[PDB]
Amino acid sequence: TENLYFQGAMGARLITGGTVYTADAQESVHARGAVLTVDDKVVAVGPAVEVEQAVQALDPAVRAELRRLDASRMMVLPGFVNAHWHEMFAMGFTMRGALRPPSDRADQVAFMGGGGDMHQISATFDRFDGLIEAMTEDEARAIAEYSMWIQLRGGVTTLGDMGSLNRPLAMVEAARRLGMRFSASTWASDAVLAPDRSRFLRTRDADTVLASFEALLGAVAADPTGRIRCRPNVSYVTNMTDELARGMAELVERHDLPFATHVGALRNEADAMRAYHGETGVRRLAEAGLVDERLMAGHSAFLDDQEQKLMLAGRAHISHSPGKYGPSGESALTETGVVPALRRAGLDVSLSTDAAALPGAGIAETMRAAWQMYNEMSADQTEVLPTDALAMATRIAAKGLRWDDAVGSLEPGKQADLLLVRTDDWRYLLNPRPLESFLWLAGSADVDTVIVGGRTLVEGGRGVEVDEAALRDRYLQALRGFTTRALRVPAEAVDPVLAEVAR
Amino acid sequence: MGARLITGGTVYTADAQESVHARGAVLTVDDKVVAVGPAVEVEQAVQALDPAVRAELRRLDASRMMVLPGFVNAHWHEMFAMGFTMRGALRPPSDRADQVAFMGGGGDMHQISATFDRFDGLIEAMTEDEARAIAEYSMWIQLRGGVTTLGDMGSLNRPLAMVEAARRLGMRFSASTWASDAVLAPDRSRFLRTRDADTVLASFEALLGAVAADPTGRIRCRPNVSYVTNMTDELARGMAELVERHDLPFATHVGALRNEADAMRAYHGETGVRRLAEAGLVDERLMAGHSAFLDDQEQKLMLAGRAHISHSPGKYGPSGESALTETGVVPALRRAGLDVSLSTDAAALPGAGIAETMRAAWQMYNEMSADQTEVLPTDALAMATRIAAKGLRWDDAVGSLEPGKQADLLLVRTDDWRYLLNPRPLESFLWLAGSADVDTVIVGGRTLVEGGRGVEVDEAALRDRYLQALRGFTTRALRVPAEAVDPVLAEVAR
Ligand SMILES: O=C(O)c1cccc(O)c1
Ligand SMILES: O=C(O)c1cccc(O)c1
Ligand SMILES: [Mg+2]
Ligand SMILES: [Zn+2]
Ligand SMILES: [Zn+2]
Ligand SMILES: [Zn+2]
Ligand SMILES: [Zn+2]
Repeated sequence: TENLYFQGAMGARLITGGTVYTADAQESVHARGAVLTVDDKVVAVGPAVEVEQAVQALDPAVRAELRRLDASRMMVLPGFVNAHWHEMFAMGFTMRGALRPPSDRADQVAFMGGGGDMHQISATFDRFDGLIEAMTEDEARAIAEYSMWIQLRGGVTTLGDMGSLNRPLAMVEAARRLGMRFSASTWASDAVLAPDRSRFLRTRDADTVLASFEALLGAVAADPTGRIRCRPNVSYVTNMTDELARGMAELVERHDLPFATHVGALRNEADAMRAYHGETGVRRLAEAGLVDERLMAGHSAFLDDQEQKLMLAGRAHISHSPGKYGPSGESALTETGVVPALRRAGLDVSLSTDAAALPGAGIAETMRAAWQMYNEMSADQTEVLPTDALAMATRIAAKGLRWDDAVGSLEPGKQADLLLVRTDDWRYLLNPRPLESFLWLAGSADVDTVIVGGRTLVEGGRGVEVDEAALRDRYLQALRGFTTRALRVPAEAVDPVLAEVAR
Repeated sequence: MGARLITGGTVYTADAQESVHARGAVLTVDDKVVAVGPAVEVEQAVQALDPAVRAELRRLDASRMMVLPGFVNAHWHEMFAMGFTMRGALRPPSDRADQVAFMGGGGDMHQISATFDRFDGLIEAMTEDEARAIAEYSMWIQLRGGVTTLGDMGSLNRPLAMVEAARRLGMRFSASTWASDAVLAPDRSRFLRTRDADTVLASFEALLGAVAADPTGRIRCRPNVSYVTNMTDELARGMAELVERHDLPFATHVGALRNEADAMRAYHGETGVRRLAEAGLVDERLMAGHSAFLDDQEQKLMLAGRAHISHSPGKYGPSGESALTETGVVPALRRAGLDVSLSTDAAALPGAGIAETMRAAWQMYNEMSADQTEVLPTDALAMATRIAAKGLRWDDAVGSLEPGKQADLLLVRTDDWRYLLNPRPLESFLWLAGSADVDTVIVGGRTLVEGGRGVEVDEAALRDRYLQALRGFTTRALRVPAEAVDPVLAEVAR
């Protein structure tokens, strides 16, 4: 039941006097604009005077309880839709993480760097099911809630799981407790690329993987909040049998779902796919019937001309993460230039954070990265306008997630999912485009207020219902158990680091 | 300033080994660093102080902070006088009708050349009071973001106004003068000489004379050429003679744009780095802004001369510049061991600061090479501190936390969610922090910023004087109607 998490109706709210970015079809921006919300929905958005006319249509009772929020020193955005994310905070001690020396001077190219260590990546992904099984229900819920809180704190109101090292129902429960929206998934890996083998090794039955997703779908079918959906994913096309691909196509058609995977992510992927599967990623997905309007492809940069045409013909979707490629040693923007090229050719392309095991670039940081990096590559300050970067992190992401019915833009009849950012400091002075100043000089921590379905979850940069110190301390205790027991890191290395945390 | 001990934080030195000290310390005495390293080494230096100096020691527990060297932003322009007209305050809030212009699309070489040659007239039109108010606010914004040493590479402001602003603010400043003696006009097949080289050089020599006597150690000067398009051979040779005679650094912009080389061949008969080399300017004194559109011979001239490149990857995309990826030359020359630093460049409203530029280099150089080790976070810091200081010829006194160097340092708080469990707070800073997260700024042992607020600076007062000055200059010199300016000023969130 929804009342376990939150109680009460939100009534009418008028948020007025700020610059309002709608991310509607026309990318509408309203200086001295306003948003009127009633309960969970936007009723009116536009110039303040026009929206005051909508306020005049409210009855004596709704008017008497109207909450007026003076946003005159603020910018209003739609809530961010981060459709390509992974819960990986259980790996905080080992994944580019807490045990590294403070000096970075001895760092090496590994994992996704240097074109990608395809055997290591494939083997690591196939080990997720065993580690998820090893995680306790208590550990999963504590780690999920803190990890997803960090997304919400940065203005993510709708979050999409594209394959997590956590228990699916733990992440669903965390989303319910936090008040945010969540597209849940399950871990899907049924093949590994092993150095001593001439084809992929099947590591589990496709039907097992599919049944796991069907169990999640069953669990959240009934959900009455409107905040929980699900979307099946394949971890990575290296770890995907033809039986899993065909099974996913059947499942998505039968249940009318979106679909997500990672493909064309790495320079070294194509040769490994040919060696172990006989065919590259997009062509394997296309053979299974998965290159269509339902597909959100993560990264999707290492595509040849034929694979680019398959994506365009299918009206598929790419989620791109340009804020985080460099620190991973990925080259999914500039080495091929394919994602900006497919966007110019009319493919839907959104911006996402991807994830790792400690806080990294959020949606705000990713919007800045796209604005800088796409425009520099083309010598064109108009290729990604700031309002395009916002659309890519809101409406366009919602379209790829098949949630644009309800979220991603401030328009009448959509969910009242909004951010407020303060614009009264030196960064914003004299700029009629506060979103541009935000991309120059602000980020996740400058999100002031986060509203989901008309409910304030963050205000003044602080959780309203979230107990921030308590969520952190439960996450750290859970991480201690999982790290010492499942990852076999000695307590001697873990406990003094947790003791030195600044509380 | 007496003695200050800053102890318990993670200390990034940007010394020659890029040393990082977890739970490290810095001891300063008066204007200088005396000890930096592990707490035990630094406590030995505390016990070596004059007893009266130790009795008055200012102890700062930085255990919830990160300590950095002060940022050295060696390629900057004061352009805040153009806030109403230059990608500025009069634009519509919607960006949908924006066009490729100015430096975008390979560069409008005629417009760029003509615009640069108009700077002298607009500087002359600016009052001394307007210049001082605009400079002090503009330079405050750099200081607020952790810039302790700022380098002028050609400003739309009065040089002595910017020197006075630096003196008032307490920061370090390498002052320059505007130098443009040629224009590339569409109705001509050769450059047009607009001023005499000896007069342009005399303007710089007058500034050098004005700051020669400065007793603070905080004011230096460096001659620049605006842009090689606007540079005669006589100006270039005269600059080489001047910097040899006075033992100065030299700066210009060269190889900045796709369309530059063809315009340089058409109007001057030779490309920029080759023209600088002929004049004797491609040597260890040169800081070249952008310097990406270089052929193999020009790359070899830069390496042979041990010249320096200042790169601004935080701001190329919004300008429509392509000085990172279109040629890849600057990362390649850096891998080859050329000194390459990071700078903010300019514009007329706040844009990417040094912190933002460090993040940009870390993301963008590493993505281009599929190598998370090409620019480590500590490299991005060195590029914005020690290496920048070396290019500015100020590494004698600034750019790193080492005994004998100036006590110029930053404190950044690390006690929030962004930093949790990271043994590398600089990495969390590059992921999720920026200019506004600079908490404390110390120059020569003096605290100028603390808790993100000016100590002697009245930020609201500097702002209000800048806005008044901008109103006068915009209405009078830029001829923008009061009807367009006053409503924008009326809307300011005071
Ligand atoms: O975002 C990912 O999970 C991913 C998966 C495979 C390759 C890669 O570079 C990234
Ligand atoms: O940084 C500059 O002043 C500059 C000058 C010329 C070309 C360009 O792209 C930039
Ligand atoms: Mg409250
Ligand atoms: Zn991913
Ligand atoms: Zn409409
Ligand atoms: Zn410049
Ligand atoms: Zn390479």
